[PDB]
Amino acid sequence: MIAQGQTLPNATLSQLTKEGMVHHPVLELFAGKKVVLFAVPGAFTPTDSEAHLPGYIVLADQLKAKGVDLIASVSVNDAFVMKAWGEAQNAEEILMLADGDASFTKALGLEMDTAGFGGLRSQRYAMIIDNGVVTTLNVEAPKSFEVSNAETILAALEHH
Amino acid sequence: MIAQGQTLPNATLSQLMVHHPVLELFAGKKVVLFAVPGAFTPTDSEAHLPGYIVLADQLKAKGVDLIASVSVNDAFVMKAWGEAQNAEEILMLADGDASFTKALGLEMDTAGFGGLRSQRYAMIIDNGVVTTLNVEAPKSFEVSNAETILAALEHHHHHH
Repeated sequence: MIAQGQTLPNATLSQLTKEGMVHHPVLELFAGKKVVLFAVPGAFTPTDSEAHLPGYIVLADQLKAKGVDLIASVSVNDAFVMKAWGEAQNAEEILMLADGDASFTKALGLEMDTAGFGGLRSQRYAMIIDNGVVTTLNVEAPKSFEVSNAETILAALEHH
Repeated sequence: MIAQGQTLPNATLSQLMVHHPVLELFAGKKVVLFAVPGAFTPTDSEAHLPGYIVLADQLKAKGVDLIASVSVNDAFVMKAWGEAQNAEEILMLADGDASFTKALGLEMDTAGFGGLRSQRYAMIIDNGVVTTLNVEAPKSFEVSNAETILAALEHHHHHH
């Protein structure tokens, strides 16, 4: 499992935009920025759609007011599902990133097996990333949602 | 791999949360089952699935009792996709870990898009017996569409 102080693996995350499908090198996309990245087990699922992602939508402005250049959600879903999920959630201020084959998630050691529900998915977590180095890392406990929410990240940014 | 004339494997498909066993779901019925590589993808959302929604009543008129769609997605995405598509007449089935698809030998590796997804195909299943199996060639869409399946049922209405 990745830990605070490590650089992100040289992995790719996909996004569907106007020019079309783009494969972002993570170490390029997050270079030189303060990034809040949070992961959900799957788009259109209850906790992610009713609590986790909405929490970051409502606090997006206050997060960026404390120096956050980029807020991004990642899930083990394809980019077409991620785009439709963000439009249904009005997540225009959140960068919706797809880890279709769970390769980025596997490289972080943060995968989990949902068996017949959805195969391999991401654990629920949230990170603060400064120029590619993981500065803070909040990984949820199984079946728990208390440390990866936007309010907890908001308090972490206030610290120093 | 499944072949024309065999029964289906004793697998389950999920719907929103019941785990339909396919040997019991399709028993005593003439079933049209078609598979897509993924919910919310362009071909599946703009051509394949809408083709069966439109021709649904015509298919039922030609003797099919049940029209089902299956994809390697979880049931929450499949339900959200069916509602966005207005597919109340279609039974949207989820094979979230590709177990049903791999049992048929019809899985394909989409790599980073991605993960294991289903090949595009269409089946006519008459009391558990796959009597027509139209598996597309790579990147092809000309044997699994609703019109082809409707055509394969016409000879049942001419008693030679």
